[PDB]
Amino acid sequence: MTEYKLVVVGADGVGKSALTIQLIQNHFVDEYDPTIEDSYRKQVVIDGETCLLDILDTAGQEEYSAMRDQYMRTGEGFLCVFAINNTKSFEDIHHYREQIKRVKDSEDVPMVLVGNKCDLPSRTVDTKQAQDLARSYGIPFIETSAKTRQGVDDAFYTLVREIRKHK
Ligand SMILES: Nc1nc2c(ncn2[C@@H]2O[C@H](COP(=O)(O)OP(=O)(O)CP(=O)(O)O)[C@@H](O)[C@H]2O)c(=O)[nH]1
Ligand SMILES: [Mg+2]
Repeated sequence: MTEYKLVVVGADGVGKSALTIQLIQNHFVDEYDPTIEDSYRKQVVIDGETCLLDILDTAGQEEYSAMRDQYMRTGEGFLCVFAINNTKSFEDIHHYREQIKRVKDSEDVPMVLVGNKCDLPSRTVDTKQAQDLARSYGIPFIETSAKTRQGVDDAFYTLVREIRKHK
């Protein structure tokens, strides 16, 4: 059975846990409970292949920033999440990407840029600007909503395809 080690990263509050819980449990968490580190092992069929997804839901709190090298070494693909209503979270993306590239000593690590909270009207990050950043990295970009489930399956399945396409 093919196993994929997915790691969800991004700033504190972007919706990493809500995205993961929506993918796995099909419901939206309204409450904000800061994550330390949670892991899920889930079986899914993607493109006719039975996949075992090992999903690591990480801490966005900068206080847990020394925990990152370990999961960056074991992780095969990274869901780099920002929120479309949080400009700082979009600027933090580059720091996450650089750190991943350094830990794995590679310019070609499977990644997907995710612009979450697309259900909200308070956008501060233009879709075109996010698309241009993803293009500069050579990675896919998808907008998602952990609330409506828009783009959620596509974001995780695209990351699996990036790990598989890189393999
Ligand atoms: N409207 C809307 N709210 C969202 C969405 N995703 C998450 N949220 C909300 O944002 C807040 C933080 O979500 P959460 O999933 O805990 O973010 P996180 O990135 O895991 C926080 P931490 O880094 O500390 O673990 C919660 O109030 C949650 O309901 C979304 O797509 N749309
Ligand atoms: Mg969380």
